[PDB]
Amino acid sequence: KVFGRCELAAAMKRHGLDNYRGYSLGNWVCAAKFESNFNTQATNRNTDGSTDYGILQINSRWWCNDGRTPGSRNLCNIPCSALLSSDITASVNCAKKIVSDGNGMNAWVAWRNRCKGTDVQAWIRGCRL
Ligand SMILES: [Cl-]
Ligand code: NA
Repeated sequence: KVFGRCELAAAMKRHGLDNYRGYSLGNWVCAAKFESNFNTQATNRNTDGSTDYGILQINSRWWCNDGRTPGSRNLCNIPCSALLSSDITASVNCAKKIVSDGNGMNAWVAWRNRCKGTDVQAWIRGCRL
C-alpha cells in the first residue's frame, strides 16, 4: 500500500505516535517520507547482509527475524515480513520500542539527515486530524 500524506498522519495519530516520547506527529511523517516514500512494501539490502523493511525501514540485525541474517536478534519478536502489511500496526509498535532505547529518532539515518532541525509541522499542514 502506498499511503497519501494526510492518510498516513491520521493512521499514525490513531496508533499513539503524536508526541510519543516527545516527538510531534510531523517528525514521524517526515521520516516515513524519506525512508520508504510512504510505501509499506519497501525493502533495502545493507552491506553487512542485514535488510531494512517497511514504511519505516526497520533493520533485521536487531529488530525482526527474516531467517537470513546470522547472529542477529529479534528484539521486536516478529517476522520481518509482518512489517510489510498494509496495516501499519506491527511497524508502529516496533518503532515505539526503538525510539525508547536511548537514542531517540537518531536511529533513522534519513530523519537525522533530512528532518531533524527542519520545520516538520509542514508535513501535516492541511490535514484533517
Ligand atoms: Cl530523545
Ligand atoms: Na534478526
